[PDB]
Order: sequence, then C-alpha cells, then structure tokens
Amino acid sequence: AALTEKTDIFESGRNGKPNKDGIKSYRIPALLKTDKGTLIAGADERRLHSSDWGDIGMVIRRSEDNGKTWGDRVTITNLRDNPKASDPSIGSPVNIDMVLVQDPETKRIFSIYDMFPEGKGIFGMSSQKEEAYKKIDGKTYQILYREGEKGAYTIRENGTVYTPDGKATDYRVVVDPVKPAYSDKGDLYKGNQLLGNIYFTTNKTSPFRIAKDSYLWMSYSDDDGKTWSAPQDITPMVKADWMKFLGVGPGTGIVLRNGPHKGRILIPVYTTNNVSHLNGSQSSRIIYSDDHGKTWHAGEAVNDNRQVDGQKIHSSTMNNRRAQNTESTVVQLNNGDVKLFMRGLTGDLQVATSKDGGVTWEKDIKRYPQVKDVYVQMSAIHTMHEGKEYIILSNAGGPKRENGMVHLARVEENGELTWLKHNPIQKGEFAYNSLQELGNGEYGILYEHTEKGQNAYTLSFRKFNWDFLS
Ligand SMILES: [Cl-]
Ligand SMILES: [Cl-]
Repeated sequence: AALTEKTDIFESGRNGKPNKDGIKSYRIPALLKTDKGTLIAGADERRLHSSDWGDIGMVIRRSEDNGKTWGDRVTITNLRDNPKASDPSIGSPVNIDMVLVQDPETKRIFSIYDMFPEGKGIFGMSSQKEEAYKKIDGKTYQILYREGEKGAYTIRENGTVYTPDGKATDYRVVVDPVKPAYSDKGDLYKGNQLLGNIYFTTNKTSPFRIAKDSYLWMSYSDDDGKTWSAPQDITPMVKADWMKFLGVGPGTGIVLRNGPHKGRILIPVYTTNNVSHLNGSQSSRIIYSDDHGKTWHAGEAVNDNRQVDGQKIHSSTMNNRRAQNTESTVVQLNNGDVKLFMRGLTGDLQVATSKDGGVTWEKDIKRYPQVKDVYVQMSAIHTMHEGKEYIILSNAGGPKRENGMVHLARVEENGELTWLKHNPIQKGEFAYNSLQELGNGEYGILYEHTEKGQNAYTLSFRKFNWDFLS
C-alpha cells in the first residue's frame, strides 16, 4: 500500500459522551514537520461539546518517528473556566483555531490562535463596538471596563490597573501567568487577594473585564514543541479599528523561501466587518512578520478594491455572500508568487495571487472547477518531485463534508495550475485537515473524521507517498 492505515492522534468520545479523559471533542488540526524531523500535531481540545466555544485548550502531540508513534499531550494554553457561569457550555474564556509555523533561521515554533473572553465564542462579541485597546503617550494598553462605569481603565506595566484618568490602583492583572497551561492568565488581584478574572463576562466576582471583542494570541517554543511561552497578545499589531472578527485560517503557515521577501512568515487570517459580519463580509488575508516573529503586520484583504461584476468592494464595507472568502491556506511558488487557496461559496476551488510577498492581491480570483469546495477548510503545500513543481491540496470531495481527497496539481510556467489527480484518502466524514512534506517522497496529513459513533471529531494521521499521488 502507498497509504498507511489511520492512526488516531486526538480521540473524541462517542455517542455524545466524554472520552476516557473527560473530553467530548477534538477539532481543528494543524501539522508541522520541524527542522529536527519531529511532527507536531495541534488541535482544539473541546472538553464539553463540539461547538466553537466553551472550555477549549490549545494542545499538541509530538512524534519523533515520522508519525509512527506519538507522545503525551502538551497543553499550550487553557484559560480557566468561570466557576460562577450559569451555563458551563458557554462559561469559559475561549481559545480556538491554531496555525503552526517554524522560523527556519531561528528554529522558533509559533502557534497563533484566536481568543474570546467568556461567552459563545464569536457569538459572544458585543453587538456594538467595545474598544479593546488605547494608545496613551505612544504606548498601547489593553482596556478594562469596570462595572457601573463608563471610562477606560488600562492594564500597564506589570499588569497594574490604571484609572481612566491615569492613576495606578491596587488592582493588578496576571500578565505573566505561571500556572500549568497558563490557566492563571487574566486573573485579577487587589493586592494579594484573587478577586476574579478579566476574561469573565458574567456573574463576576471582580470589577473588571476586557472588551467583548475578537483577539489573536501567539505562543512559541524554542525546544521543538516540548514547552511553550505564555501567550502574547498580537491583536493590536494587526487588528484595524473597523474589523469585527479577526481570526486565523487554521492549519500550517509558511515562510517564504525565495524572492525579495525570503524569510517572511505568512499566517492566513480572515476578518468580518460591522456592516454584514458573518453574513456577507468574511474576507481572507494574511498577517506576516519580517523579524522572525517579533512583530506582525496585516496585509490587504483579497477583497480590498476587488471588482465584483463591475463594482468594487472592500473588506471593510462589503455585503456580498458569494464574494466572501474565509479560512485559507497559503503557498509560495518558485517564481516567488504567493497563492492563497480560500474556503468559499462557489462550490469550487478559489485561488488568489500576490506578487509582493502576500501584502496585496491581484485583481482576479481564479476558480478551478476541477476541485470541489463544499465550504470547509482545506490545506495545500508546495512540493518538488524529480525537478518538477507541484502543489498538493486536501479537502472534502463532497457532496457534504465527506470523502477526503488529495488533489495533485502541476505548477506551470505562467504560473497556472494543472490538476492531474484526485485521490481518495478517507471514506465517510471528512472535514478540516493539514498536510506536511515528510521527506523521501512521503507526505503526512492530520484530518478530522468520525466513525463508529465518534463525536465530531477524531483527528487522525496517515502517511502517503508519490506513488499514491501519481
Ligand atoms: Cl470576575
Ligand atoms: Cl459588486
């Protein structure tokens, strides 16, 4: 066989029950082959149910034998639940959806993922804007709102809470968490007494909360994924004042390997606006770093100044369901161009092109009727075989989220894509997935599937070779 049997990396419970570890659900795979040869498999650990909210931790497992066996779960981040929440299913600050990538110069490994305070995830965002940050004297601070008060408190040096007028208080935020899984992050103290947590939004025991908005956090590892930094809040570097949601397109990001922007880290993200939010404004873009992950910047949206049937749209003002593009996967070609394969609503594969290292996008989105898109996440990777350039892309074959496929395209000298093969890899339920090159003509994939009553989803791994592809 040219495809290995299914190995289950993150096992969900069955028939609506928790698994042996008390966890009902895993979702949202990310797969990363590191410079040491290690495979890191990431996921949402969704304890209480399968929905995009609740008690969710960012977790990884490591394989040191190319996916044959796997080590213990390592929790990158898991924010503590609000013990007073009326409904535990929506009673925790939330992390959800990660992107993994390694810097090939520094060997640092990044996991970038979404964060929401307590509530129904994205559906817990305030209906009206709540400002999340304020710049005071050239310094950007996260805002806190106090019960019964209108003004903006700020979290400054060492987590000290300042009044809206600019005076220090005896309140302090845990900004340098030290507990396992960093479960103490956001804890709110008055002197030495723990009062609550700034991410709690109901039945609060402390006076302070952050804006009910959408955030982006990053954790990094310098030891091949064994241990992880405390979360860094990168939101203010990349989130514009008009953006409602800003979140990752989960999977595995890339580092540009050629051209004037060689070394740039690219992370797929997408946004919504306040005009049409999730109904008509989901828009793909990337964020990037040119300094090995220290600072981040937003590129333009594919939808910015995009002409749709003779009239331009902009990601900040659009209201057009079919012009949306959401979670995406990013690839650089040998000619230096960046290709962004975007989940969307045309039924087929949508691809944007950037000639400037991901910052701006060409006028036209290219569609490939040869590859179905049933409106679900996908992953794609660059690969060379026998001196020829290809892209491998995996997603559901359909008609529903089912029949996982690995699609093989030749990259032409145009550089257009020619779809050569469409190979089934998993019968039955199939959703989010993440591909990696393993070396020696082999490839790995971590993907969502269920069978035999499993809760959505169990994340499984398979390896295949060139023979399987071609
Ligand atoms: Cl609280
Ligand atoms: Cl239009």
